Amino acid sequence: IVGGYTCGANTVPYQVSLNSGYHFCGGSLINSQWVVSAAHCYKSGIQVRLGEDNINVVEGNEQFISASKSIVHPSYNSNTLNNDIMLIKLKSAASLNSRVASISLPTSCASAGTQCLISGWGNTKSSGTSYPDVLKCLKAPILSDSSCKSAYPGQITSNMFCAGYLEGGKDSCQGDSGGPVVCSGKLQGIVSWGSGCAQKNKPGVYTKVCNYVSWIKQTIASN
Ligand SMILES: [Ca+2]
Repeated sequence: IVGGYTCGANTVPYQVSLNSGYHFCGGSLINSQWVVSAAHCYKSGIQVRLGEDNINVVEGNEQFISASKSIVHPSYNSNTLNNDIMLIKLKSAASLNSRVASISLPTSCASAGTQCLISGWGNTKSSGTSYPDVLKCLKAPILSDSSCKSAYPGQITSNMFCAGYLEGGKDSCQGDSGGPVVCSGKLQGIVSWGSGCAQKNKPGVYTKVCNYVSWIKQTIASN
């Protein structure tokens, strides 16, 4: 997260870190057995780490659970990044408490202008690399579809939205992918792609989760 602030220990209790020997992508806990992340975060050998704040220090509230099944969206296109979403089933149910909680899926999509919270352990610099060990948060609005499309002409589908600041300075970045975008208590986006991080007129592009809720509900009930 570039230009964000330290969230504070377990203030984003639905945030998960996907780990394969090291943090590589975020994800969101949607109920005690299921996590959703970005499809481009797919790997076999994923351990889901819940209750994390410093990902390098065992602070006591963590739960580390292996994934037993990953399901990438049936229409994910790695060339366009259209339908960049996947579901991960945990080997055993997470214990839900104050530090570890699920986020609700949306009943409706959000509109341009809605303020959202984006969080992750990704790169904190627009030029250079500095990885934080504690969770960073960013408050950012959903931008209009024409702002989005003008920044990335011919690259935005109806399953994407932009959020951020066209002036730059504040954005998600590498290491944040698959992480949550929550607006009014609902999971509305998944950190997916962008051009560089926090550059002027290059806002972050997010998977629009409200288009996938019946696929999510149906898939988890049958797996
Ligand atoms: Ca930790």
